Amino acid sequence: QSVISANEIMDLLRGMDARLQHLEQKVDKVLAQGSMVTQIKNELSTVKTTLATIEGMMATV
Amino acid sequence: QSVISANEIMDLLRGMDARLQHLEQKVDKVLAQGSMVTQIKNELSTVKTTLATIEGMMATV
Amino acid sequence: VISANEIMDLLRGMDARLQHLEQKVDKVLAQGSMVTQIKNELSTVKTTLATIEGMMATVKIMD
Amino acid sequence: VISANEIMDLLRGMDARLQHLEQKVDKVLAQGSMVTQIKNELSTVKTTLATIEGMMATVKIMD
Repeated sequence: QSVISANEIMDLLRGMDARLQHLEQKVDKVLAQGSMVTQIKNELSTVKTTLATIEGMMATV
Repeated sequence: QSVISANEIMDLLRGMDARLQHLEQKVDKVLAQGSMVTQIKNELSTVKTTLATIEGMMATV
Repeated sequence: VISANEIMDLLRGMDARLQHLEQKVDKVLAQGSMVTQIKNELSTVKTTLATIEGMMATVKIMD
Repeated sequence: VISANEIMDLLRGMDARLQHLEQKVDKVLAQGSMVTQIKNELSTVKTTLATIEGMMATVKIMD
């Protein structure tokens, strides 16, 4: 024992390191997803401005 | 006609304004979702640091 | 020149696309229930690991 | 003092929670297909509306 126990604990820790690295790769992908939600928000602002111009047009024939 | 057509077009435009405002409220909510993905990413960094300390501990008994 | 009827048709098309966009945004939103769970579960892991680190450490303290 | 076995049990618990976290992150990721569609569909609406604005406007130009 003694060294055996520490080796077995170390094996759990390394397996968890690997999980964490996989989680980080996945979460990075979700973050990239978020950056286009940010672009979607921008596009919305632009669409509103365009509608308002068209509305001004329609109001004056 | 003439004024009728412009009124009918204006009705479409206003309906689209309302849709845009609803879309903005929803997209704002997705953006808030994203801000906790950002917190999740942070928590991951911290967990890794904690595992590394525990690993140092286990390496020296 | 463009006709009023053609304008109405194009706007009606746009309005349909916005609605369909809206439906998809709704489905993404419905995932929030999940992102919150992820945050809370990860937070539990974080706190627990840090606690374990502390339990393992030898602390010397006097009265 | 804490025992090696107790440490192994707690770590095994944490490892299970990470896995379950991972499953949930995977489900959120699978939504990307949807966020991209939203971006592309909104972009079409944006471009089309701006185009319509231009079609409606009277433009004077000479050779």
